[PDB]
Amino acid sequence: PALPAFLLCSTLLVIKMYVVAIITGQVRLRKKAFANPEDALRHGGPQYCRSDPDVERCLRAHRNDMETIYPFLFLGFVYSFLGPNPFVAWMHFLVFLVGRVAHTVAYLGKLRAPIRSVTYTLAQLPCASMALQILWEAARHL
Amino acid sequence: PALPAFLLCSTLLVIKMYVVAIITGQVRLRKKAFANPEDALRHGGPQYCRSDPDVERCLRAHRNDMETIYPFLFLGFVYSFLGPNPFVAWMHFLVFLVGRVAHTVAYLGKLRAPIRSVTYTLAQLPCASMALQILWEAARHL
Amino acid sequence: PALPAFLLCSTLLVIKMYVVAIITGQVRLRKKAFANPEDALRHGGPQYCRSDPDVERCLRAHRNDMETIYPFLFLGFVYSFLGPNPFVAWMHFLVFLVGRVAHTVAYLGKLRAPIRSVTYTLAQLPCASMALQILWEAARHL
Ligand SMILES: N[C@H](CCC(=O)N[C@@H](CS)C(=O)NCC(=O)O)C(=O)O
Ligand SMILES: N[C@H](CCC(=O)N[C@@H](CS)C(=O)NCC(=O)O)C(=O)O
Ligand SMILES: N[C@H](CCC(=O)N[C@@H](CS)C(=O)NCC(=O)O)C(=O)O
Repeated sequence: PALPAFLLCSTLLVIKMYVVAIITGQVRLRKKAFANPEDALRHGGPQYCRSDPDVERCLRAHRNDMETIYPFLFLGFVYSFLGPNPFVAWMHFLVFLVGRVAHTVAYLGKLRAPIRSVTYTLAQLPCASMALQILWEAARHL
Repeated sequence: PALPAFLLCSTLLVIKMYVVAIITGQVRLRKKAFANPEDALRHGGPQYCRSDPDVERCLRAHRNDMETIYPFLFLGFVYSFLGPNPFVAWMHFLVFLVGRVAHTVAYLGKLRAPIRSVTYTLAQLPCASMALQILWEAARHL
Repeated sequence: PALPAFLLCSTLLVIKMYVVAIITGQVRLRKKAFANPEDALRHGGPQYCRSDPDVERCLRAHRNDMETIYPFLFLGFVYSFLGPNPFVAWMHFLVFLVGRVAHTVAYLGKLRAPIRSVTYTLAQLPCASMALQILWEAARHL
């Protein structure tokens, strides 16, 4: 029940992080409005087009997949090499990946940060679910 | 001895990566100082009442909660499920962290960087202590 | 021979995420021309010798250090305590680093971004072969 609940943590959170890494940036280096009105780069905000929705997206899209990942990686992981439980694990991949993606996607389109409202808490709250499930178990093991 | 040691290392960094983020989320967004001069949402350097502290404050925390984390989790864990030692495990969590938290609320409150200069050194060395205390176990094994 | 592959995983990436995090702060807080023309800080971009390469390089190395870590270690951790193979986990550990070092450094140097387009695919493709090597092997442990 253990090792498998972890398999998909690779597949799914790769997509989540590093395929959203490979899409974003790859889509960016082709669309390059950079070499902007003659520049060395840095400073994001000459035309709206170039950087306005992108500099957020590149940051946000990176932000989202950055923020969730570690809490869902390590908290799980150092609990995961200890003999933990099935169902329990599986629902975190459903609360995290779904908690994040409805978090990530809502915050990319509509520009407004308040939209990051509803899912941002769905990401915060399996960290109340994960962290403790470690604590009582590991303490149970010893 | 091993698994109680890496035990409380989840909880230090659920309060530290994710309690801090949750608050710096929760209080930032309740008094939401956005919907700014009728703006499609980005930016963050007009009103001192709005951003200056917050934009510092919030990215201050994240920037600190991320950086020392990486080489604490990664570095520790390649070396955990391997065969560790106690007073050494148990310093790294307290050395790193109190190497971080008085680095993190320091740079927080008073804006001026000088502040972070000491305690950040008090944390950096731990990545070497871990580095060498990791590598020797890694050398005993071979 | 598992750990054999893994023992310099921990260390070499100290040179990457925290010996680079180190000099870059050690060096910055030191060289620092902060106190910037009368300044309670935040905002790093008046005079070039002070702000432009610094704030960039600081963050140029950083953001690059950040993004190689996760797929590499986290994908490499799950599938690690599991029964892997040296060559394999030697290919993945080597190519990534020598692919990301040319990536980080490139961008780091000539302020421009287009110089990064090259080795980040030579970083992202290991992401793609590591991410499968998890699932495949991780299907053979069940
Ligand atoms: N949205 C892309 C993410 C692609 C990505 O994961 N790139 C990593 C290595 S492949 C990186 O260090 N890129 C930083 C850069 O844009 O130069 C980005 O611009 O960062
Ligand atoms: N204050 C939060 C830090 C806490 C945190 O990790 N929040 C996550 C979990 S919802 C987030 O996706 N924040 C959305 C955002 O600000 O872009 C932040 O600005 O991001
Ligand atoms: N160039 C330095 C790199 C040194 C570093 O890794 N600093 C981290 C870890 S102690 C930090 O907490 N930075 C806060 C700051 O930059 O003031 C930086 O600007 O951060």
